[PDB]
Amino acid sequence: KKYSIGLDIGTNSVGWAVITDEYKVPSKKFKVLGNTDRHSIKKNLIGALLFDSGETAERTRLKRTARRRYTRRKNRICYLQEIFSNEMAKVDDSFFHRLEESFLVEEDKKHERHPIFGNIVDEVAYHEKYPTIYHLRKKLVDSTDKADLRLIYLALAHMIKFRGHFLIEGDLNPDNSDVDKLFIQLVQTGVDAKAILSARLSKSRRLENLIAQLPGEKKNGLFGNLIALSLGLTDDDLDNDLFLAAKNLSDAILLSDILRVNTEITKAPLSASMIKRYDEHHQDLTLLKALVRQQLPEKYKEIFFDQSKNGYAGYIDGGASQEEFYKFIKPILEKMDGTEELLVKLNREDLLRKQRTFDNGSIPHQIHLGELHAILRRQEDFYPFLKDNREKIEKILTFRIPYYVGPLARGNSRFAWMTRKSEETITPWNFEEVVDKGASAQSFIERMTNFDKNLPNEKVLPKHSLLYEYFTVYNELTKGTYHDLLKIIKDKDFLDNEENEDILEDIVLTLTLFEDREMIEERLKTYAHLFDDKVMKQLKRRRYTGWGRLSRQSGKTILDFLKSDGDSLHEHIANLAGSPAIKKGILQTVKVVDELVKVMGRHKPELVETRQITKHVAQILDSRMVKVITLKSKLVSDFRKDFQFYKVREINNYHHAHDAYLNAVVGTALIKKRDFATVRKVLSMPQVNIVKKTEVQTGGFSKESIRPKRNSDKLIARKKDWDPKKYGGFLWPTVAYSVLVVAKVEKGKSKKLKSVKELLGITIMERSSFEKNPIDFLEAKGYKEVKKDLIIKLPKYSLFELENGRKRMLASAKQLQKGNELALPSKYVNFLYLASHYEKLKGSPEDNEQKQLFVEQHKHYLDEIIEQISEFSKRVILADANLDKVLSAYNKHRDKPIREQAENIIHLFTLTRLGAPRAFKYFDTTIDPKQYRSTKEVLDATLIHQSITGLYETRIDLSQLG
RNA sequence: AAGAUGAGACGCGUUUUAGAGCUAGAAAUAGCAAGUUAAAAUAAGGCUAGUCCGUUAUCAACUUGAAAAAGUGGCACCGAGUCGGUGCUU
DNA sequence: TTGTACTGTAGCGTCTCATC
DNA sequence: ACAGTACAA
Repeated sequence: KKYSIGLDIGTNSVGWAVITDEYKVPSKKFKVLGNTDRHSIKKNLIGALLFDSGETAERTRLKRTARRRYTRRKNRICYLQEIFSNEMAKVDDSFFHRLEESFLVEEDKKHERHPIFGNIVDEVAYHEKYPTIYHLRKKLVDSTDKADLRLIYLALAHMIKFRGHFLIEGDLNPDNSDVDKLFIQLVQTGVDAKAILSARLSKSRRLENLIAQLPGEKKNGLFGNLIALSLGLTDDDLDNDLFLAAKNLSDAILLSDILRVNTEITKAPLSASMIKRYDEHHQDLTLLKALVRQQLPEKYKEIFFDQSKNGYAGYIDGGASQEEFYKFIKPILEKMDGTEELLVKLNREDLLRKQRTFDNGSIPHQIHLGELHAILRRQEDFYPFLKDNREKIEKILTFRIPYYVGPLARGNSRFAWMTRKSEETITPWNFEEVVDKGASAQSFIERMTNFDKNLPNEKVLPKHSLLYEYFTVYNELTKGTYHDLLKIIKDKDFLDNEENEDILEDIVLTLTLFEDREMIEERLKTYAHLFDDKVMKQLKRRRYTGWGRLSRQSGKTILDFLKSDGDSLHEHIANLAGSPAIKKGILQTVKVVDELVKVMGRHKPELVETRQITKHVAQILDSRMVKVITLKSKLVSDFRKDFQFYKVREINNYHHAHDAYLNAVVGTALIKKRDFATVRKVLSMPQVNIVKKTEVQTGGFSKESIRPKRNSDKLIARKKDWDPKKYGGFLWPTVAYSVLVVAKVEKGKSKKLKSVKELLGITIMERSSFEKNPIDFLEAKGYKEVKKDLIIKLPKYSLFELENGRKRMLASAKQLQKGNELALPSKYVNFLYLASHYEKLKGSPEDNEQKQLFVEQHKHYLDEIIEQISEFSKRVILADANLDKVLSAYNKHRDKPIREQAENIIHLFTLTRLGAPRAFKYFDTTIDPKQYRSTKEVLDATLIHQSITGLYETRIDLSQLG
């Protein structure tokens, strides 16, 4: 009748248990299915469900944002092509066609292999005239001559494809900048600012830095490149030209952070500085060649030809980084003389720089706007079409999705929240007139802020909400905005006004929700007639933070008791805090509860995260048709040590199930304060139904490194048309699940229709096409007449029973895993962990040394366990000469101290432990790696379907198939 | 303090192609010159065709069910190489 | 021509917004 | 876990 459930919850495992009152796990005879001759199995009512750890959604988020990024960038290019198509179809209609076909090989291209001009001599002349695109950019900015439309489009597409960061919020012209010494303009309205930077900053540090410079009639008589005006301290206050000089000096110091020198009068200082970089690289390469030919001709072959030895050829043609190439070439220029300028340029990281470099991420989008506005102002008179819609392309650079608007979905996304005012295709030119920025912006903040735990229909209150603030002031008086909005109202009595204070809630609601100037203005529109213009243009600055955790016993409410103070099963669980791994664990635990109540005739049993877990599992008693107890590990460990069965992870998966058992034992014992003689036998049975959960593998298709072209057939076609023979592709695809098939395949030059039984490994993208039509897909892979009703679906950790109890765990269609665990007597483990790890078992009183002198007789087990590994490895691992290796290494180091050999037998049990084979050393040397590539040996085995508890099986004998 | 989700952006990398290599060469190969950039893609792709979605989560098997979802399997004892048997029961 | 033994392979770094 | 090379038939 009566029984209890033991449970533990973890990232990867859910141990489960069944205990009748005197600490005894029952043992019962069960029923199986399938075509096997077995019809009754015996298993103890104890087990552990092991599964892969849950993944966080962060990687999918970074990928999803990346996909949206590339999509919108391609759309920007598409818009610019849409603009230029009408005019440049006159000069070259296939120009965009060649641009899109530039990836293809010469035969695959539908036009000439030279994209920019479609002929060799013009393309060569262009490349000679403009060594980089930046030469074209600078030429188009500076020269007033009429340009080819094609070069204009290259400049514009390069501009918008890499349009720079948007951290700089205002408009800006680049020619305002000057050397760090520009602070002389602040003086007349020293050392560069970097000596003052990278230090402590505060209001007092600001004060002392300003006072350390010379005072005068002005705030400083000499400003000494001080901190406060150049650097923002750690439209508002516009009601207050030192400010303008401070602003311009800040623009100067930023533009010196990005750009070096801008002497020559040009509107494209970025292109100028980078052409300076290019020309320096040219001159230094020529000097390098001359010096290496003069001094060291033998390393000339290594450096300038070998792409593998991290030379300059490795730096350009190979994948060498700038830092690694610098650290390679630095000793070469150190021991060889005449390269002091080379060393000082290397120490400045300005030596042989490329154009497209990882450090370009500091440049703002206003620089590209200045260059782009400049080229349109240059070419407007030659091409009136540019003058027709100049602001459109300018907008394409400046346009951005606002961070509060979200994805521009027509109600089909699972993340989007935008609210269009019209059913129009959103363009950068008409974004704000279509999208209701108001509803979308308020939807951003409301959809993510929580409801009250007592009232789940409405949002929690702001911390500074006004009638809530008066309620909280009343609460504090019985048991800040009163002193704050006194300033804005300029009266305390009208702050104490009561009648019209619900709208007064709604202003502070607005200023707690929104941050944007125009948005606060548009939502403050409602209160225009109550106040004058100056006071509400000052009031819109009152940005609020914080949300209060509330809503708007003998019959007492929570407030009255405070006067004497002293649904979806998925979504109710998934919404909690904590890692996604423990959420997967508790979902498995809920399924464990459902199965454990299903099995026994529907008989019910008798930190902050698990506090939530206890309530959510106690909800079951009235939601889904069991006293939920908060256990502690202390008495569990005390019972383990006192009754001489110590907790161990290194041997086997076994003690997680014994921990679930002892969890139920301690819970029943504390609700209750023979069985003490029962517990040591209960941990002593070697049959516990351990269930490795079986999952289809989801994730990326492959390792992401696109491997170069090859003649192999295992390259993955990264596009449909892109044949991976020529274009390169991915390797190491990830298996989804194995599919056992029985069919016939023709083999040999004289082909014969020979029957076959083998398992194919499906992968993630063809999983959809496989499940759409398995027979036609399997036909396409080559199999004739696959037996449709015998297609068996075999995901990872599918389990197979072979002869003499040997079990193997399916890793993939080309790889197995070990499926068996050994089980020592408990006295062996007691001897081991009293010998091994003194420092983390001892420190308890002298009974620890008493049980040490109970296990001193067990030194013979340092041989006997080697006999156990030999026996079990010959039985179910079949390790062949590796057994000879470990036995030999054992035999030469038996005479070592007990502690260290005990630790090293702990190190050997990585052989016998469940799952993958892994190397180990014992004392001396590493065992060579092994892999069970043979999936052949399970084709005649007995397949095991194991339930979530594993209690309910369906065994299939594969040899009876086909 | 300690971390979880979602939105907007940037810059590299990778791959293929374009950037005419020259001389001595039957040739094998040797000497020499050049090298900095661009285009396209960045999960195959999907249809509700959106400037949206595609790596998070769910999932033993079987019978129903497009799916969702529901259903499908005895007890007592003694032993224990991973569970075995006995007897009762219909 | 089809299976085993052995060693080698693996996309990445910033920035801005909101809360539990 | 899968690849690539190097051998046993």
